[PDB]
Amino acid sequence: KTVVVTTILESPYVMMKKNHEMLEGNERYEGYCVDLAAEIAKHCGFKYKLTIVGDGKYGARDADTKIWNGMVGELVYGKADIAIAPLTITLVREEVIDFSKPFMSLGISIMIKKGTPIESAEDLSKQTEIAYGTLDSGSTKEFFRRSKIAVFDKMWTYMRSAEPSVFVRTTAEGVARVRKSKGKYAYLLESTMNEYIEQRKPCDTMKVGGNLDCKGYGIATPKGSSLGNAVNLAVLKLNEQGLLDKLKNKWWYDKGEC
Ligand SMILES: N[C@@H](CCC(=O)O)C(=O)O
Repeated sequence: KTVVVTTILESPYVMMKKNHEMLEGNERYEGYCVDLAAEIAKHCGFKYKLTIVGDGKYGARDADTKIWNGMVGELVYGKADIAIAPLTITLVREEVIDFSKPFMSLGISIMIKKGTPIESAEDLSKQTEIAYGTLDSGSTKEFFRRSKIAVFDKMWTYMRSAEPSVFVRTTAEGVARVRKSKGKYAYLLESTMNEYIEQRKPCDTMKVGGNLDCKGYGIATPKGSSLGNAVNLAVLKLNEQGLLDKLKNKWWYDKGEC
Protein backbone atom coordinates (compact mmCIF):
# COMPACT_ATOMS: atom_id res chain seq x y z
CA LYS A 1 0.00 0.00 0.00
CA THR A 2 3.11 2.18 0.14
CA VAL A 3 3.32 4.32 -2.99
CA VAL A 4 6.86 4.54 -4.40
CA VAL A 5 7.74 8.03 -5.63
CA THR A 6 10.23 8.31 -8.46
CA THR A 7 11.98 11.68 -8.67
CA ILE A 8 15.23 13.27 -9.78
CA LEU A 9 17.98 15.43 -8.32
CA GLU A 10 17.37 18.87 -9.80
CA SER A 11 17.73 22.09 -7.76
CA PRO A 12 15.59 23.40 -6.18
CA TYR A 13 13.07 20.63 -6.82
CA VAL A 14 15.08 17.88 -5.12
CA MET A 15 18.38 18.53 -3.35
CA MET A 16 20.48 16.54 -0.90
CA LYS A 17 20.13 18.04 2.58
CA LYS A 18 23.54 19.28 3.77
CA ASN A 19 23.88 16.45 6.30
CA HIS A 20 22.79 13.63 3.98
CA GLU A 21 25.55 11.32 5.21
CA MET A 22 23.09 10.26 7.89
CA LEU A 23 19.13 10.58 8.04
CA GLU A 24 17.33 7.78 6.17
CA GLY A 25 14.76 7.40 3.36
CA ASN A 26 12.64 10.45 2.62
CA GLU A 27 14.38 12.45 5.35
CA ARG A 28 17.52 12.59 3.19
CA TYR A 29 16.08 14.95 0.56
CA GLU A 30 14.61 18.46 0.47
CA GLY A 31 13.21 20.91 -2.05
CA TYR A 32 10.05 22.05 -3.79
CA CYS A 33 9.01 18.63 -5.12
CA VAL A 34 9.77 17.00 -1.79
CA ASP A 35 7.36 19.38 -0.08
CA LEU A 36 4.90 18.88 -2.92
CA ALA A 37 5.24 15.14 -2.37
CA ALA A 38 4.22 15.29 1.28
CA GLU A 39 1.33 17.64 0.54
CA ILE A 40 -0.05 15.39 -2.18
CA ALA A 41 0.28 12.41 0.15
CA LYS A 42 -1.30 14.11 3.16
CA HIS A 43 -4.15 15.42 0.99
CA CYS A 44 -4.67 12.31 -1.16
CA GLY A 45 -4.00 9.97 1.74
CA PHE A 46 -1.26 7.34 1.52
CA LYS A 47 2.40 6.91 2.44
CA TYR A 48 5.32 7.11 0.03
CA LYS A 49 8.96 6.26 -0.53
CA LEU A 50 11.06 8.86 -2.39
CA THR A 51 13.39 7.27 -4.93
CA ILE A 52 15.96 8.94 -7.19
CA VAL A 53 15.52 7.59 -10.73
CA GLY A 54 18.35 5.17 -11.48
CA ASP A 55 19.41 6.57 -14.85
CA GLY A 56 19.07 10.14 -13.56
CA LYS A 57 17.07 11.01 -16.68
CA TYR A 58 13.70 12.65 -17.21
CA GLY A 59 12.40 10.45 -20.00
CA ALA A 60 12.80 9.74 -23.70
CA ARG A 61 11.67 6.89 -25.96
CA ASP A 62 14.57 5.49 -27.97
CA ALA A 63 13.40 5.81 -31.60
CA ASP A 64 15.28 2.65 -32.53
CA THR A 65 14.12 0.36 -29.70
CA LYS A 66 10.90 2.16 -28.74
CA ILE A 67 12.02 1.89 -25.10
CA TRP A 68 11.35 4.72 -22.65
CA ASN A 69 14.16 5.61 -20.24
CA GLY A 70 14.24 7.72 -17.06
CA MET A 71 11.23 8.50 -14.87
CA VAL A 72 8.77 8.08 -17.73
CA GLY A 73 10.14 4.59 -18.21
CA GLU A 74 10.02 3.56 -14.56
CA LEU A 75 6.34 4.48 -14.76
CA VAL A 76 5.49 2.68 -18.00
CA TYR A 77 7.32 -0.42 -16.76
CA GLY A 78 5.91 -0.81 -13.25
CA LYS A 79 9.18 0.24 -11.58
CA ALA A 80 7.49 3.17 -9.82
CA ASP A 81 4.00 4.21 -8.71
CA ILE A 82 4.09 7.97 -9.15
CA ALA A 83 6.54 10.52 -10.54
CA ILE A 84 6.76 13.77 -8.60
CA ALA A 85 9.38 16.01 -10.17
CA PRO A 86 9.66 18.82 -12.70
CA LEU A 87 8.47 16.47 -15.46
CA THR A 88 7.22 18.32 -18.53
CA ILE A 89 3.72 17.47 -19.79
CA THR A 90 3.94 16.67 -23.51
CA LEU A 91 1.92 15.09 -26.33
CA VAL A 92 4.08 12.00 -26.87
CA ARG A 93 4.30 11.34 -23.13
CA GLU A 94 0.55 11.72 -22.57
CA GLU A 95 0.16 8.61 -24.72
CA VAL A 96 2.03 6.25 -22.41
CA ILE A 97 1.41 7.88 -19.00
CA ASP A 98 -0.97 10.30 -17.27
CA PHE A 99 -0.45 13.82 -15.97
CA SER A 100 -2.37 15.97 -13.53
CA LYS A 101 -3.22 19.58 -14.17
CA PRO A 102 0.13 21.42 -14.26
CA PHE A 103 1.47 22.50 -10.86
CA MET A 104 3.95 25.01 -12.27
CA SER A 105 4.49 26.66 -15.64
CA LEU A 106 7.70 27.12 -17.57
CA GLY A 107 9.17 27.68 -20.99
CA ILE A 108 12.39 26.93 -22.80
CA SER A 109 14.90 29.72 -22.29
CA ILE A 110 18.51 30.67 -23.02
CA MET A 111 21.33 30.85 -20.47
CA ILE A 112 24.56 32.66 -21.44
CA LYS A 113 27.68 33.77 -19.61
CA LYS A 114 27.32 37.50 -19.00
CA GLY A 115 28.69 39.52 -21.90
CA THR A 116 27.93 36.86 -24.51
CA PRO A 117 26.92 38.50 -27.84
CA ILE A 118 23.49 36.82 -27.74
CA GLU A 119 20.10 38.43 -27.05
CA SER A 120 17.73 35.88 -28.61
CA ALA A 121 17.23 32.46 -30.14
CA GLU A 122 17.34 34.11 -33.56
CA ASP A 123 20.75 35.58 -32.73
CA LEU A 124 22.04 32.09 -31.85
CA SER A 125 20.69 30.64 -35.13
CA LYS A 126 22.32 33.31 -37.31
CA GLN A 127 25.87 32.70 -36.12
CA THR A 128 28.12 29.70 -35.50
CA GLU A 129 31.03 31.00 -33.47
CA ILE A 130 28.99 30.30 -30.31
CA ALA A 131 27.80 26.74 -29.74
CA TYR A 132 24.60 25.73 -27.95
CA GLY A 133 22.67 22.67 -26.85
CA THR A 134 20.15 21.24 -24.38
CA LEU A 135 19.67 18.40 -21.88
CA ASP A 136 20.16 15.02 -23.60
CA SER A 137 17.01 13.10 -22.69
CA GLY A 138 14.40 15.71 -21.84
CA SER A 139 11.51 17.60 -23.39
CA THR A 140 13.63 20.57 -24.49
CA LYS A 141 15.62 18.49 -26.95
CA GLU A 142 12.48 16.90 -28.37
CA PHE A 143 10.88 20.34 -28.69
CA PHE A 144 13.59 21.34 -31.16
CA ARG A 145 13.68 18.01 -33.00
CA ARG A 146 9.97 18.44 -33.66
CA SER A 147 9.67 22.19 -34.17
CA LYS A 148 8.36 23.50 -37.47
CA ILE A 149 9.15 27.11 -36.62
CA ALA A 150 11.92 28.25 -38.97
CA VAL A 151 14.37 29.49 -36.32
CA PHE A 152 14.15 26.45 -34.03
CA ASP A 153 14.29 24.10 -37.03
CA LYS A 154 17.50 25.80 -38.06
CA MET A 155 18.81 25.55 -34.49
CA TRP A 156 17.98 21.82 -34.44
CA THR A 157 19.65 21.12 -37.79
CA TYR A 158 22.74 22.70 -36.26
CA MET A 159 22.56 20.95 -32.88
CA ARG A 160 22.03 17.33 -34.00
CA SER A 161 25.27 17.25 -35.98
CA ALA A 162 27.21 19.80 -33.95
CA GLU A 163 30.73 18.55 -33.18
CA PRO A 164 31.68 17.97 -30.54
CA SER A 165 28.30 17.08 -29.02
CA VAL A 166 26.41 20.04 -27.58
CA PHE A 167 24.04 17.78 -25.63
CA VAL A 168 24.53 17.40 -21.87
CA ARG A 169 23.76 14.62 -19.43
CA THR A 170 22.51 16.89 -16.65
CA THR A 171 21.50 20.48 -16.04
CA ALA A 172 24.60 21.00 -13.90
CA GLU A 173 26.78 19.92 -16.79
CA GLY A 174 25.10 22.39 -19.10
CA VAL A 175 25.50 25.18 -16.58
CA ALA A 176 29.10 24.32 -15.80
CA ARG A 177 29.81 24.21 -19.52
CA VAL A 178 28.35 27.70 -19.91
CA ARG A 179 30.60 28.96 -17.11
CA LYS A 180 33.78 27.22 -18.33
CA SER A 181 33.44 27.96 -22.07
CA LYS A 182 34.40 31.63 -21.90
CA GLY A 183 31.21 32.78 -23.59
CA LYS A 184 31.44 30.23 -26.40
CA TYR A 185 28.55 28.04 -25.24
CA ALA A 186 24.89 28.89 -24.71
CA TYR A 187 22.59 26.48 -22.89
CA LEU A 188 18.90 25.98 -23.63
CA LEU A 189 16.90 24.95 -20.56
CA GLU A 190 13.60 25.56 -18.79
CA SER A 191 13.05 29.03 -17.34
CA THR A 192 12.41 27.74 -13.83
CA MET A 193 15.87 26.20 -13.57
CA ASN A 194 17.42 29.07 -15.53
CA GLU A 195 16.07 31.72 -13.15
CA TYR A 196 17.07 29.78 -10.04
CA ILE A 197 20.67 29.53 -11.21
CA GLU A 198 20.64 33.22 -12.16
CA GLN A 199 19.98 34.18 -8.51
CA ARG A 200 22.86 32.08 -7.18
CA LYS A 201 26.53 32.99 -6.92
CA PRO A 202 28.85 33.24 -8.81
CA CYS A 203 26.10 35.28 -10.51
CA ASP A 204 27.87 34.99 -13.87
CA THR A 205 25.01 33.51 -15.92
CA MET A 206 22.10 35.34 -17.45
CA LYS A 207 18.77 34.72 -19.11
CA VAL A 208 18.25 36.45 -22.45
CA GLY A 209 15.14 36.71 -24.59
CA GLY A 210 11.68 35.48 -23.76
CA ASN A 211 10.57 31.90 -23.25
CA LEU A 212 10.49 29.84 -26.46
CA ASP A 213 7.21 28.17 -25.52
CA CYS A 214 4.77 27.70 -22.65
CA LYS A 215 4.45 24.40 -20.82
CA GLY A 216 3.75 22.88 -17.46
CA TYR A 217 5.16 20.29 -15.10
CA GLY A 218 2.72 17.70 -13.81
CA ILE A 219 2.54 14.80 -11.40
CA ALA A 220 2.82 11.64 -13.50
CA THR A 221 1.28 8.21 -12.98
CA PRO A 222 0.91 4.98 -15.05
CA LYS A 223 -1.89 4.70 -17.60
CA GLY A 224 -5.18 4.28 -15.75
CA SER A 225 -3.38 4.17 -12.39
CA SER A 226 -5.27 4.30 -9.09
CA LEU A 227 -4.05 7.72 -7.92
CA GLY A 228 -4.71 9.54 -11.19
CA ASN A 229 -7.98 11.25 -10.24
CA ALA A 230 -6.94 11.90 -6.62
CA VAL A 231 -3.66 13.70 -7.30
CA ASN A 232 -5.26 15.90 -9.95
CA LEU A 233 -7.84 16.79 -7.30
CA ALA A 234 -5.10 17.40 -4.76
CA VAL A 235 -3.12 19.55 -7.20
CA LEU A 236 -6.16 21.65 -8.15
CA LYS A 237 -6.80 22.14 -4.43
CA LEU A 238 -3.24 23.13 -3.55
CA ASN A 239 -3.34 25.45 -6.53
CA GLU A 240 -6.62 26.80 -5.17
CA GLN A 241 -5.27 27.15 -1.63
CA GLY A 242 -2.35 29.07 -3.13
CA LEU A 243 0.11 26.63 -1.57
CA LEU A 244 2.02 26.02 -4.82
CA ASP A 245 2.83 29.75 -5.02
CA LYS A 246 4.13 29.75 -1.44
CA LEU A 247 6.38 26.76 -2.15
CA LYS A 248 7.70 28.76 -5.09
CA ASN A 249 8.52 31.76 -2.90
CA LYS A 250 10.23 29.45 -0.45
CA TRP A 251 12.49 27.72 -2.93
CA TRP A 252 13.08 30.48 -5.49
CA TYR A 253 12.73 34.05 -4.32
CA ASP A 254 13.50 33.79 -0.59
CA LYS A 255 16.90 32.40 -1.56
CA GLY A 256 18.44 34.87 -4.00
CA GLU A 257 22.18 35.58 -3.81
CA CYS A 258 22.67 38.28 -6.45
N1 LIG B 1 11.48 19.12 -17.68
C1 LIG B 1 12.18 18.33 -18.73
C2 LIG B 1 13.66 18.15 -18.38
C3 LIG B 1 14.52 19.42 -18.56
C4 LIG B 1 14.66 19.86 -20.03
O1 LIG B 1 14.27 19.09 -20.93
O2 LIG B 1 15.16 20.97 -20.29
C5 LIG B 1 11.52 16.96 -18.93
O3 LIG B 1 10.56 16.65 -18.20
O4 LIG B 1 11.99 16.23 -19.82
